[PDB]
Amino acid sequence: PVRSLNCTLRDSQQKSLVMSGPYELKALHLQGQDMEQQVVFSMSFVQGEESNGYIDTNNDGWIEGDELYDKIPVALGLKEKNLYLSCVLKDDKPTLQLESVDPKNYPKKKMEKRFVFNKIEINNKLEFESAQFPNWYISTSQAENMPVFLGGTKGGQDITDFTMQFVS
Ligand SMILES: [Tb+3]
Repeated sequence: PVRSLNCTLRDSQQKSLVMSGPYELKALHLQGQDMEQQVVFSMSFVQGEESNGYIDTNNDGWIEGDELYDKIPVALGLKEKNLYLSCVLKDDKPTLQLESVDPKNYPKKKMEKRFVFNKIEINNKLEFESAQFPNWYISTSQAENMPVFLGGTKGGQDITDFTMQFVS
């Protein structure tokens, strides 16, 4: 049956993802004490192909282990909340929502596309691209305590890559 793992996520500026009420996630730097606030995700490996390869990011004409990319589809649930991140059109732009779901039926191998993210990993850094809306990515703001959102801009001020910590 469908493979899954539990994990926390931090954006590339070390902001942890936490619940900001039941209806959204927010990102902020957590002092070691409040680290317990981190939302635990349940990442399941859904239907679709895994790709891998190398891109020559340091431009030396060769490949190195830190240039090996992986691309694999996943769904992101919130451990024991029967909620899934999902991408939907709201007021005409791709939007990130937390969607409640029937525990009986989830998770499954064949996720509806709104739930599917292409997890792209290179040198232990992660992007989560929307399968429904390509070129849109799970993103955080530079500022503190702002919502996690779906953003179609890379390299600007918004953060679009993360690291993952595996949880027991
Ligand atoms: Tb190289």
